Amino acid sequence: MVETEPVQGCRDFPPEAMRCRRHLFDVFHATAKTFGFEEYDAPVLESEELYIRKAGEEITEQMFNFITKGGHRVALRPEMTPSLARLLLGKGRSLLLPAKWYSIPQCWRYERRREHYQWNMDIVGVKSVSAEVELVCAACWAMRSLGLSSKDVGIKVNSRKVLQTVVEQAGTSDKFAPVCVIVDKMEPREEVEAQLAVLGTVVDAITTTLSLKSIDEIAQRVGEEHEAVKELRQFFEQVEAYGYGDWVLFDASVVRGLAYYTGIVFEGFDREGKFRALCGGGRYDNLLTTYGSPTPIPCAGFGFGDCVIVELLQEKRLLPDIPHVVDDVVIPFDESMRPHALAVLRRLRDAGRSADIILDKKKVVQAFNYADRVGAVRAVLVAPEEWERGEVQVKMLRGFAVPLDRLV
Amino acid sequence: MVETEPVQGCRDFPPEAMRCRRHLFDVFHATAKTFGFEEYDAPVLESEELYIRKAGEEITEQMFNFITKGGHRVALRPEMTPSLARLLLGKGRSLLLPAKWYSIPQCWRYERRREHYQWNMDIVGVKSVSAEVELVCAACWAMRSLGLSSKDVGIKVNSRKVLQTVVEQAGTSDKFAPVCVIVDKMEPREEVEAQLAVLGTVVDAITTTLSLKSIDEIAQRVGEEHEAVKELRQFFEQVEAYGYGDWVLFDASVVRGLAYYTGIVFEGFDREGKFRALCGGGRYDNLLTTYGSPTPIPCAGFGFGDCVIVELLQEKRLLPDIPHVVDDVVIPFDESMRPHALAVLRRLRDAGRSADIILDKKKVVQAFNYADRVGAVRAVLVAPEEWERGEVQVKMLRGFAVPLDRLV
Ligand SMILES: N[C@@H](Cc1c[nH]c[nH+]1)C(=O)O
Ligand SMILES: N[C@@H](Cc1c[nH]c[nH+]1)C(=O)O
Ligand SMILES: NCc1cccc(Br)c1
Ligand SMILES: NCc1cccc(Br)c1
Repeated sequence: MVETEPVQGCRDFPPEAMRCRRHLFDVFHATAKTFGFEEYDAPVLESEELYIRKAGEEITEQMFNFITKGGHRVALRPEMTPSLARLLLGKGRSLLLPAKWYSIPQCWRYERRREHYQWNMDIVGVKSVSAEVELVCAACWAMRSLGLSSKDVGIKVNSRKVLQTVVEQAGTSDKFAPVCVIVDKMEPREEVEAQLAVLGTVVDAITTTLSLKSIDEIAQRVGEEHEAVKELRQFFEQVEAYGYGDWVLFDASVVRGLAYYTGIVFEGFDREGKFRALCGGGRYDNLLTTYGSPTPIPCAGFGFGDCVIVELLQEKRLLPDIPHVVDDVVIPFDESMRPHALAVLRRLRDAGRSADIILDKKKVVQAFNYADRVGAVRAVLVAPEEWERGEVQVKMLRGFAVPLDRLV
Repeated sequence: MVETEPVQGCRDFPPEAMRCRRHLFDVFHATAKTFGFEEYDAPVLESEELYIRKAGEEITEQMFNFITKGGHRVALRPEMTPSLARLLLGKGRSLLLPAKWYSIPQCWRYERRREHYQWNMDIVGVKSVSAEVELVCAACWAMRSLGLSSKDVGIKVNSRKVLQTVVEQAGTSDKFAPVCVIVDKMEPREEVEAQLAVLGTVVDAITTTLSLKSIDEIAQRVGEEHEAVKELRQFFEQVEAYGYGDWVLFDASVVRGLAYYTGIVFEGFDREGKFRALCGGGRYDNLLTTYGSPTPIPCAGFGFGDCVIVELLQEKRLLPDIPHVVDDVVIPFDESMRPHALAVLRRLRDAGRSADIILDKKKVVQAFNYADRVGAVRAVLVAPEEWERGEVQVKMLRGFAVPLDRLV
């Protein structure tokens, strides 16, 4: 007998589980459309070269890679952002900016779960913090659409520019990304301190700034007109004006684990402190330059996974099982009525209704039970006596003779 | 500079191409919902064991497989049906039958294109040809929804039971699947004859039956009540009653390339003879038994690829480029108006409209051009003078002061 379990670390989505996923994805798509983003996609299989960043990232450490028979280094994508950039770089001057692009790719890792889906939202060609404002509002909107409130979740926001200063002022920029990657692990002090020491006083200044509790305190240490300060202030003013001020807050400890973030960074969290980050992202104004773009392309975006949000929605009782539904179930009284019932099935579907016909041979009561089990709104019985009168029998599930034309 | 081209044999879907794909997929989903099918999914990565069928199929010959670091034999799925069966077998007695399940998986091959998406539709637990009738009507419905008519396309239908008789009557059933696989290649007689000879008179009887031009001729060679004859007659009567008689026809040469088909088989084709099969499928009543099910589970279904249909739709001029659209573009008169414009953006989106706000700093005329480029129905200018009167300026793209409450 074949193994019924899926491959290690991978999920099956039979109809029940698929409905839950579709509930979530419908929100990702609806939110993207509400915010004017355009859908895109790219292959799950990409060249391994795309992810060679040399900053010790967890994402590139845990890569699901292999070699083709042709001897090429490939990987199932651990994230989408490099694929986006490849696509953007491929378009070059032909791409109208600004561009707002989204996708919901399955991404992969190897080490526990080995795959997840991850809603991606990115804004390309916008220098100002309005990009990050929109991105954060979009994540909040998705969560609000799922039934969560600002009492359940928030988005913590910071800028890597603050720390950038401090790293630079201690005397080599090529260690900044590695530094962010390390400092990302902060929530074991002994471990993180030691990691920085391996990378080559400045550790104390890093730790201090991370623990600064407000923007005013940041301004005291970098002036009220440091790059980060004006941008964060503008960011918060704009989110407030959009009406999502209760969802967002400053946290100097947020850097994210990815090498390529240059500016504002953010992550979503549950206000009970029970789950990992709901989503995360930021600005990455240099990535396209590192890929070989002749002109710097400003970019910002986030990823929003399909696992943590579901855990949280389950905890909050916001994922009721919503059963399957169909508008009509057409029941032939017996097999002699099947051709007639097919003609009725056609009419109903032509009118835009979802409809089944009883496919096997079964008695009316068992047909009706079937209708109830599949969540039919209406059972339509096609019987000899009614048919002669140009009618069927209709019965609402959530009896009466009805003429054919009046069914729709 | 990074390679901008996707990995060999794989497609990128920037927004333009993604719109075309979504046009198609929307039809696959809409048709599935109209026909009462339930969505499911499973991992693209499956155990290689799932596809070890030993019948010389092209599908298993051209498999995109590899070995994990853990030393397990895995593959990116070449088709979905084995994954379905694994899922069905895993559920066992807990699954309500009949079940109608669909998916739109990306499937893979290695040899030219290496991936495609393939709409899958399967009906489980229905012994009678009503299953095949519904499946074929669903494929026709999808094609009609895409703008094609019965003058553009048809579905050729046959039963492997006819040939089964002839193979059996020549004296070993374990060669039947291999025989179908070979005979599938018929449209080079020298090649096909020779292939059968390698497998071990009976070749002449096989070729003759394949060339029988009608069901009446089949009935002459197997009697008017052979299994296949009554089932094909019933099949055609039912499709006729549903109103799709002009879409379907008998063709004794259709066997399909897959080992597991036992009964009716079918494939879609363009009536100009320009393209490969649009779709294909049939009944496979024994697959679940070969996987170890203690009770035989009747099954039928088809796959419908995303490549040939697009070629045909392009030929027929049925794939116009449909540009991006958004309902509103909100334009701050200048940066002082950005907070106010964000409040307006919120209102519009709250009402279910799709809306952008100009994110960068730009003059009104360039903002308006942007609005036109992204396919805005309406431009909403948020200016100082109007705002004081509790209004914005609205202008339809496909000017006037409008009070805030009246925008939605
Ligand atoms: N790729 C990032 C999220 C992101 C998308 N765009 C920008 N950032 C991640 O996986 O966490
Ligand atoms: N798996 C078959 C189609 C199919 C789905 N269900 C039954 N048949 C193919 O790839 O051609
Ligand atoms: N934490 C990032 C990640 C990346 C790919 C797959 C999974 Br599951 C998780
Ligand atoms: N012809 C079957 C097939 C299977 C997987 C991928 C492609 Br492209 C084609």
